[PDB]
Amino acid sequence: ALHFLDINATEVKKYPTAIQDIIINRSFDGMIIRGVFPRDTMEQVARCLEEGNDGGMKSILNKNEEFGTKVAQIYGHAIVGQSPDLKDYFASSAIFRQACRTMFQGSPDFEEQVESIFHSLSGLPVEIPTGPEGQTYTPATIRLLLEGREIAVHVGNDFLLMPAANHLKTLLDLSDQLSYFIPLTVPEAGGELVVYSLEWNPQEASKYAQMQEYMDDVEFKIKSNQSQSVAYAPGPGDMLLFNGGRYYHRVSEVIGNSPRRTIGGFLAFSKQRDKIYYWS
Ligand SMILES: [C-]#[N+][C@@H]1[C@@H]2c3c([nH]c4ccccc34)C(C)(C)[C@H]2CC[C@@]1(C)CC
Ligand SMILES: O=C(O)CCC(=O)C(=O)O
Ligand SMILES: [Cl-]
Ligand SMILES: [Fe+2]
Repeated sequence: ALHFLDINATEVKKYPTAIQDIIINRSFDGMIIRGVFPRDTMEQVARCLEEGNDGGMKSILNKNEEFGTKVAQIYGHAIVGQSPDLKDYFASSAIFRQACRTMFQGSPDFEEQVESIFHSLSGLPVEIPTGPEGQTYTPATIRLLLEGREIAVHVGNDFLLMPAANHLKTLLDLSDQLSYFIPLTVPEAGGELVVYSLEWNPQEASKYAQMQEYMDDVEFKIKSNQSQSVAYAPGPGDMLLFNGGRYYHRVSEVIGNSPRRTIGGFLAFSKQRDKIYYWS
């Protein structure tokens, strides 16, 4: 039901309004972009993490043990669930950027390459957002899914309703936010991005007595009947760029000894629509 383009990284400049067309015009819902990073680069970065020679990335690993099976471990603080002051977020974000820059060894640089893609798909300048007093946001977090683990169903636009987003809302236009991620390592089986046709609907959610009741309905609505879905398994160095702000989605259980490792985040238009911000 959902329409995705499947293109190679070298063809991106032939789609100079792809981000506009996904968010504003809504003519299609996502993109696989093949070979944004070389496989050598992906394996180099995977080894750094595995070895511990990771530019200090393991010093900002959040295991999320208090939460259950339905959640990845995350290198760097994800903005989702943070307090609106973002002090811990800004500290870990500064560490992430430096550590990630070192691991990629400018071959190519993660930030430069990801920004190159987003520029090519929009014709606009691209920036990592900056805090109230100049503090850097993080462009991405690295998500680690071990065997048996998954990422529970969720929708991206709920972020706008969180305290964490109070600063970003001053900078962002309130159109849909996209999700992006590149696998560093893929598992033997499972760990697929499942995108459903069930859409974000805060109007419906407020009619319930609380969000607890609304997500319980959404969960039973999605498993498994009244919603079409599509699954994706990008390879190492492929970007999956899609409207996760609008569409409910999840990552299926990882099967096998090899963990799923992705580097990713989100993007959206600036208030003025003359710029793209990306972050995690
Ligand atoms: C995993 N993960 C992220 C989100 C996340 C969730 N629950 C968490 C609990 C504690 C820390 C993070 C999360 C949900 C299921 C909303 C996850 C959505 C996607 C993330 C990888 C990043 C925003
Ligand atoms: O696999 C990942 O890194 C995140 C998947 C996801 O929920 C998203 O891209 O929004
Ligand atoms: Cl999302
Ligand atoms: Fe998501």
